Amino acid sequence: KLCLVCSDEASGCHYGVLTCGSCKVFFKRAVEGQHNYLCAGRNDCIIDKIRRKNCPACRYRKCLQAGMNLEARKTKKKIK
Ligand SMILES: [Zn+2]
Ligand SMILES: [Zn+2]
Repeated sequence: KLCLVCSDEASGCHYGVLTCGSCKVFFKRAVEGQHNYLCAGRNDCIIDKIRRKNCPACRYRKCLQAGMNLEARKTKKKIK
């Protein structure tokens, strides 16, 4: 039911894991601009619906932690 990064209701399977549409596009836009996200804190920001925008670094590390990857979407559009 819930996005694995930010805990809002999931929308589907994107880049291998169950996510909302918002984290789908964050991650898409992150790997396309290869952004230098750094965390001003101690890498322990809460990532939830209200706070996810506060620290793209910490939200980025969560997608990785939850196992998103560009490898999944490439292969899934080739299988199709
Ligand atoms: Zn999310
Ligand atoms: Zn942070």
